[PDB]
Amino acid sequence: SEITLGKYLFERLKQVNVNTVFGLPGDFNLSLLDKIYEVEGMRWAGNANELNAAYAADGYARIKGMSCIITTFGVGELSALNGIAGSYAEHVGVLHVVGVPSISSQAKQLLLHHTLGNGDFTVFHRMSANISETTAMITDIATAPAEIDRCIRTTYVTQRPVYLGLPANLVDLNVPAKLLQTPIDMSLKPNDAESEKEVIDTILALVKDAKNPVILADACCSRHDVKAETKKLIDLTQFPAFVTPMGKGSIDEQHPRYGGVYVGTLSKPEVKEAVESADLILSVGALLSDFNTGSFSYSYKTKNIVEFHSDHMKIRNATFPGVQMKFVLQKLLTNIADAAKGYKPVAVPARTPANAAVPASTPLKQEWMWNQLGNFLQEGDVVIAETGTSAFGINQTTFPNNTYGISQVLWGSIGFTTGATLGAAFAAEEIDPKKRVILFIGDGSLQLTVQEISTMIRWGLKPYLFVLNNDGYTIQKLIHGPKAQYNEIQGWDHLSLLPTFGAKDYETHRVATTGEWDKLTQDKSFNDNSKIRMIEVMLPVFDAPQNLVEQAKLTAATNAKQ
Amino acid sequence: SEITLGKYLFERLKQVNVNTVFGLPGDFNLSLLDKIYEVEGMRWAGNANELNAAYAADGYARIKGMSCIITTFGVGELSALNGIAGSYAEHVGVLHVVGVPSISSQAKQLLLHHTLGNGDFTVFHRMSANISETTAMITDIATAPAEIDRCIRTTYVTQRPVYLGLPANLVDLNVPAKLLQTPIDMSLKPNDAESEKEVIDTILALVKDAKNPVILADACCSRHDVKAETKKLIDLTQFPAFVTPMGKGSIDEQHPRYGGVYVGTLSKPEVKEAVESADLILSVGALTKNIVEFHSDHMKIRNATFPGVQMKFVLQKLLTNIADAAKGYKPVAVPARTPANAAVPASTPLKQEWMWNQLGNFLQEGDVVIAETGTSAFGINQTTFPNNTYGISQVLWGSIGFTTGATLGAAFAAEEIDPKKRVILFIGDGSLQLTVQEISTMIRWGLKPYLFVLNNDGYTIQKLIHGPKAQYNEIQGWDHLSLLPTFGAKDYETHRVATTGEWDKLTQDKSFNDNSKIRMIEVMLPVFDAPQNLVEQAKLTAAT
Ligand SMILES: Cc1ncc(C[n+]2csc(CCOP(=O)(O)OP(=O)(O)O)c2C)c(N)n1
Ligand SMILES: Cc1ncc(C[n+]2csc(CCOP(=O)(O)OP(=O)(O)O)c2C)c(N)n1
Ligand SMILES: [Mg+2]
Ligand SMILES: [Mg+2]
Repeated sequence: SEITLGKYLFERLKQVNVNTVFGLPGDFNLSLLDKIYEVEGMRWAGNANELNAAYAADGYARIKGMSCIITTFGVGELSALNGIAGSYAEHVGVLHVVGVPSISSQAKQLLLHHTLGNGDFTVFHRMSANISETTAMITDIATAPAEIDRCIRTTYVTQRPVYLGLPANLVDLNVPAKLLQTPIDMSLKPNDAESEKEVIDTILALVKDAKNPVILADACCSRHDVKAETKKLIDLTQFPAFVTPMGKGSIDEQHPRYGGVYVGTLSKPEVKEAVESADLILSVGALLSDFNTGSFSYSYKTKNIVEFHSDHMKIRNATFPGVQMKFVLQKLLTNIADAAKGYKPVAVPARTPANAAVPASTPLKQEWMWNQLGNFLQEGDVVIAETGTSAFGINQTTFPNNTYGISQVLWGSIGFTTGATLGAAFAAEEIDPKKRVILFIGDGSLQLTVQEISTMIRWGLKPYLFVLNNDGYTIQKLIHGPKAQYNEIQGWDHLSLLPTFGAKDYETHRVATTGEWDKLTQDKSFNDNSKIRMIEVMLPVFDAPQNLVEQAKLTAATNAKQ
Repeated sequence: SEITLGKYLFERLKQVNVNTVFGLPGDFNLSLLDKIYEVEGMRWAGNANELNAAYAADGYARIKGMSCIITTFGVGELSALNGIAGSYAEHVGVLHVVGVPSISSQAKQLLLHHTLGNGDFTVFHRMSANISETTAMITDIATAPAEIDRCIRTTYVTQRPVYLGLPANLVDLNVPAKLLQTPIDMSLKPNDAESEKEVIDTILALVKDAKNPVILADACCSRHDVKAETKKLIDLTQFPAFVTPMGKGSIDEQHPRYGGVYVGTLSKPEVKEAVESADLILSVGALTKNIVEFHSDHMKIRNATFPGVQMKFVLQKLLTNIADAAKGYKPVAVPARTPANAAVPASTPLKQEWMWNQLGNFLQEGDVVIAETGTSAFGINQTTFPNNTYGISQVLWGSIGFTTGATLGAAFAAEEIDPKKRVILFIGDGSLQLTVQEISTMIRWGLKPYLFVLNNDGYTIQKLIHGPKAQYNEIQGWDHLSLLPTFGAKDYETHRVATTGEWDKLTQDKSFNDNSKIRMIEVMLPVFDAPQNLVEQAKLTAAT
């Protein structure tokens, strides 16, 4: 009938489909961590640092729904903040639990370790409040379970980080276990009825009038999961459907009505024209960041833009604050086919043609590779692309249906992906051990977070780690300073990283030509996720996707502008 | 004549003896970084991540006097914060410059990369203000030079981090070059004369009356440049002189009146007794109730505080007179140095107690000795240093992984000061994992530290306290000696030592003692092995 507060936390996490917990142990969280071992089906990742753990919790949340990272007071929590901030910016539900000193220790304002030496125990909490949806610092066992519940609810429903400070003295206190028999209620507060009705009615009327509507899926389509509603929207309507870089994967790219990746002026010409000639745009989850949009270059010819958002709706210039798109989309699906009844299906832009056959010795180039990559991918894959040439190139790759893309286009923290790949791999394993996790990471980016490969090995996770060796920071060389020393890096022996971190079941490969690329990626053995692999991909220093070359110039200009 | 604001920054850093700049590039700081190459004597480290860069800036400042790290808006600065916080906590003067979006980008609230997507360009600055002595976010070219000068002065004189945000557009605007011909004032303002004189008088009188006085040197002894003064204090008075763990290195341990390391109940029995039995204590730079506290920004004598009265100047003037006041003192015996290790067979497996005692044999004057949080930080308290040894042990903040970066920053600083100075790191296997990539940057710059890695298969210091077999205290086992070539080292040595004979043979070797190349030494130790001082506090945490 009773359970410790620490175990209560993990039982609640299990109820919200969290089975792996990220972070590192320290002075104020050890008794809490003990409780993981008491909950069947819960495991502790054992991360190699707190920043990487936060990146990993983000990757896990994207795939599983939410995540939890646990750190220790001061030294642990502050190391995580860049990971937390990226989860805030990108709308990823990560619960950050911090083990803190006992309530009396704080009251005595002792000169404890891991403090600023001034007796202020609130400072780190105050720092994190800036990048959290909400926070809690537990002080009272009587309200503790409700507060844990509140934090978990908020993390899941808002898909933003939440900070939960747990004093070490409270984790071993028993609370009634019966509390766990009432689930945390994840349902959304229903919309204002009148506002929602007006929104739905006017969208149906615009649909009835439109001769060339299009659907554009963006980040919040995925992050505030309306992927199922959006797929139904595409099917019931037959409208051409496009995706943004940040939303890529949110809609199935083998659907007959999929039209390609829209990136404003940086789109493939046919895609730009197909989208911008629309007489109605159904925009699901827009997040109009510089890199997502070719520096704010959208040029819709219609004023008829319907923006669906998690917390509001916009129709043309009219804003409907608080009207949540989930309920709007669900209700629209009931009548939308009828509204679309006039519609004569418009051709979608054709897929990029396959690469022409070339001699096997042809040196690898980016444009060739991103086009060729679609041959290797399979349904169910998680495909992760690091900020750098990889993030820009992957926009050119055609995904199989049911591909989960991760590209951190807004926050853009290089090194994120090594951690995200660990998190995505734990989550993928839990869902279906057949699902592959495929990473494209730059040589520069890998250096910032390389040690998290260690944690992949420790758990026998089997991602494909494609490392793009172009001898330094190519994306930056295109922005400014093509030969500047700050854009160069120490040259690593990438293929020795796995054995250096103690891998015992692995493969390494190197590819530098089109023949080598095709032979490796077509090999049946290589296509089974039987073990962790690293593939070093040798590419020219200044070679980059064409869209990045232009993006770089636009970005340099924006920064130098007086 | 005119110079860019960016080049102005690096000219000033040069003038205040900051010659290596840490951090990583990003679009918002690239134009700034170009300016490094325009200033002879300035270099860019090219760090492998920002947290490590901040750790390195901390090591550099400890040895050189102050440091500078440059990061990019949002993603870079937030990565650095645990480093910055440790520097705030331990009073290390690190200037954190962040390249931020242009003034026009901020005004128009452009939804740019590295923002939270909400148009708020103030948030990261506000976060850093919590762990900074002062901040500046530059908005006006006209007052930008004065603000840079203010930030640099404050970093050095307060020995705390300072945050300077530089919009990308402003770094390329021109300022009057003549400004550089007037130095930044980097000196402490003189003390209030009457207050300072009261303090000096009172101290002498307490000295005269004390039967069992001691000197105790703590963190701010070395950080605020009073090592020289303290040394003279020991000589003139001949009082027993002790250091704290954070102060270790700030008193030369070969002095006849040096009595050891005061670590409370974890001190050598004689040491604990000798300090705790004092009737007067001359406490230098702290970080019976008859205590004189010397601090960088104030003095305290028993219950009386003297705000603003700075120790640097009190100590100088005291020395002019101090000899007379202590002649009634009859030199009491200081605790004896720990006996050398007895001879044992060369095959004797290594244990920490033996190792920290033996380590003194290897160390030489001028060495920088860095010890990581974990068994290493406890063990080094047991090692006797040669004269002129600089210790780094982050006892207050205690962030594992700190030392890999600190070692990089210390090695750059030590190179600039004297190429013959060696940098010696003792880091645990666990801690190395958090910051391992910074070895890459050591190799890039041909730096030659000695990297001793304590392989005891996991987090021993935690295992001793809680969960001796808990999975969270275990780590993935790395091949440590492969790290150097994995990071592209060409000129290096690797060694493994598991016995006393192997330890002696290596560390006594003439070629090994020459800092001619980067070296890694993997030290094989038992899982539950630790120094006696840590075993003791394990029993204190026990006995419940
Ligand atoms: C944490 C962090 N620090 C710095 C940056 C700035 N930055 C953007 S791209 C980049 C280099 C990426 O290099 P690489 O991974 O080699 O990709 P490439 O373009 O060469 O494929 C850097 C340092 C960043 N985005 N995040
Ligand atoms: C950034 C950070 N995370 C976690 C901790 C908690 N912590 C203190 S000691 C320690 C273990 C250190 O292990 P190791 O470096 O192997 O030293 P050993 O005691 O084994 O010699 C940990 C995880 C910390 N102090 N700082
Ligand atoms: Mg690269
Ligand atoms: Mg260890």
